[PDB]
Amino acid sequence: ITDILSAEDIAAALQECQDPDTFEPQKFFQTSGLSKMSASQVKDIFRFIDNDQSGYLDGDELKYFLQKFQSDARELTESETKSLMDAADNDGDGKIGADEFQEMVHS
Ligand SMILES: [Ca+2]
Ligand SMILES: [Ca+2]
Ligand SMILES: [Ca+2]
Repeated sequence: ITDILSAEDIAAALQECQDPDTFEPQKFFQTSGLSKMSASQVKDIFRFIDNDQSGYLDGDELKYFLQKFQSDARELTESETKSLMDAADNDGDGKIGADEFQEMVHS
């Protein structure tokens, strides 16, 4: 992830949602620089988060979202993982597909 995002933008993004329930998908994506990157770049990042390679984000992949940016970051709270899911899901399957992630990140 550090090959596409600046280390320092990532540190700032984590610093901003350091307390529980301060995580806000749009804020994170702006601070970190994600929302400014190309589809293909956003896709690479997706591939890094999708730990089991199912092609979708769901379950524990959401609880460990930040841990993909920095391995010692905190765990998202249940409310925060719910928020991510609400933010992204567009087809009622309770998981985040590559398409859904692209749209989310880009707004
Ligand atoms: Ca997965
Ligand atoms: Ca650290
Ligand atoms: Ca979905």
